[PDB]
Amino acid sequence: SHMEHVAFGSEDIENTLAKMDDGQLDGLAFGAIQLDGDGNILQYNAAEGDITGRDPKQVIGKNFFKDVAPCTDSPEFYGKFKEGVASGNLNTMFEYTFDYQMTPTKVKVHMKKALSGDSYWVFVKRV
Ligand SMILES: *C(=O)/C=C/c1ccc(O)c(Br)c1
Repeated sequence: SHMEHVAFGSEDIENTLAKMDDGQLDGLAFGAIQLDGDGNILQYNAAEGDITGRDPKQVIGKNFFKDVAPCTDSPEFYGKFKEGVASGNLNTMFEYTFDYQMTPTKVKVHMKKALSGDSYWVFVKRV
């Protein structure tokens, strides 16, 4: 096996992904980003890089909302993220279109608080 057998949207996804280093995150079928509470990128997997074109190694440390993903700097994406950061229970799923310096690509996004401190998952798959 060369993949992690975890489905997008699984109810306990934050528990299953707590064990995963960067290599294991690259075994997921869906894009996975981990952000801090300000939106800085802590982790970013291969599937996400294939969806978006960004280089998973280069995006670490950039700010998702200010730097790499201005199309998500909106109430419908960033607004939802920061509300869930504030409440401590982020868990929201919605479709969205990624269109900054790329062919517009419609995705399903699932944001969910991670078990580690100051850490929040953004999961992405195509629709
Ligand atoms: C809109 O600006 C979306 C940009 C975007 C979406 C998803 C990822 O992973 C990146 Br780095 C940028």
